Amino acid sequence: AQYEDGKQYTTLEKPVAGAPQVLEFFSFFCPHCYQFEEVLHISDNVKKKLPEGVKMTKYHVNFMGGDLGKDLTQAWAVAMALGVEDKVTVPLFEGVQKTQTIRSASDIRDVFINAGIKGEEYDAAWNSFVVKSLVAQQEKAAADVQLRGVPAMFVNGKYQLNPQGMDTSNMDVFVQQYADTVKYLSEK
Repeated sequence: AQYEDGKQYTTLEKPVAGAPQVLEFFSFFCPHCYQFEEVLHISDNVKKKLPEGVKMTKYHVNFMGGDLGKDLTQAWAVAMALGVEDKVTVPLFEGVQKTQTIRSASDIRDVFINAGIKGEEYDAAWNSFVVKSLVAQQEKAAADVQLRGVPAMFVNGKYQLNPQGMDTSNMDVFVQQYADTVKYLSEK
């Protein structure tokens, strides 16, 4: 057909019950992820084509960047708990990959301070249990699909996007094909 298993997407041999409907994984250390977020705006363009009643979940992963990678997953939990993803996503990517001024938990914190999140509010979130379980949720989801590489996107715990099987000559076109695949898979 037009959409074929093993081409634009793959099927999980081991489907995950109760999974979020659209689940994206990333790392602020991941160069392709920087592209996906900063240059291609994949997350954004997917959302604009999702049917109504379908919400998008995006999680950070641990297996890149060692110690600071883990710090970044907790900080993403904090970003989620406070609902400030859209203010820290860009400075976190650029701080890790562009300017390389993020080398420690303190430098991660600065980004939030600069973004206007109050220090005492960041620190309370950071140390909170709600954030601890939010870290556990991110790790569980990654574990459940046996995630060993990012960026990655899964739909209804049953399908995994396969971007390798798409023309990259034009970026806009790749992006829409990606978004359209997510939409088709969402209706499946």
